Amino acid sequence: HHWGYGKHNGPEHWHKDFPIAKGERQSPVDIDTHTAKYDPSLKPLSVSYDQATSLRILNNGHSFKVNFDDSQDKAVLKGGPLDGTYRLTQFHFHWGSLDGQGSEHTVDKKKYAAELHLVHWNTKYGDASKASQQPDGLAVLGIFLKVGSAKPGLQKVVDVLDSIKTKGKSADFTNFDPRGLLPESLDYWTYPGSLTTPPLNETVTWIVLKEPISVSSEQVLKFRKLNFNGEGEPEELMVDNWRPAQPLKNRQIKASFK
Ligand SMILES: N=C(N)NC(=N)NCc1ccc(S(N)(=O)=O)cc1
Ligand SMILES: [Zn+2]
Repeated sequence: HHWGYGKHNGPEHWHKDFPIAKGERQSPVDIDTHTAKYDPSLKPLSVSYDQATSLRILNNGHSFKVNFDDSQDKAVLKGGPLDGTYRLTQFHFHWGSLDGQGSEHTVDKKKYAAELHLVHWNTKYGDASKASQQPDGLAVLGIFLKVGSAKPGLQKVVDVLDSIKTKGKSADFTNFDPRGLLPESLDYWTYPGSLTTPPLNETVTWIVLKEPISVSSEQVLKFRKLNFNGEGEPEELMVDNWRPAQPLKNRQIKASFK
């Protein structure tokens, strides 16, 4: 009875096996744009992805994920609210059954069709496992997806999805450039939070970009053809793999922009 997104194993059940689900620093959250405070002390974010080395793409039964070579400082996130250097290790997405839902974060209660998470770890802790347990160990760059014009830099991803339809399947996925997934503006909101799946560790500095990327209907429809189930199990489409907004509690969301 492993965690998932169904009626019997979804977000409202997670606290039983991961009690921090009811913690003080859980993610995602609703971003109230009129309560978020502009912080003139914040730096421009530095997203340095030119030397990224993608390795493989996997369906893990909860999303699909592209792993990167993080054995040296190839693709890093710096600046903004961060102190030190954060190495890109993986990206994945959350998405909906319909275009009107799918994001984890919301903006003035608005849901987007999907949300991209670029996951980074603080190099001062040496490896991602150790970093994941530290209060300033991880930084997730979150990017909203809306449906409209196609995103050309996403097409290589959606064309490989037919090869990883079911849980446990992986494929080679070298030479993918994550710069092709970024919007024009790096304006962002930031707040201290958590992983949005089990184990829900409260170890993430969230950086959520204000500007969504557009993807086509055809692109997001291909996400929805993935399966939660393994090969030779009854088919259950991988859709609505998002955690709802959690209580903000004693946190302030800061804006990088006026
Ligand atoms: N359940 C796991 N395999 N997850 C794990 N340890 N990966 C850690 C992990 C990384 C990022 C995110 S997210 N959605 O906040 O960006 C969730 C979980
Ligand atoms: Zn995520």
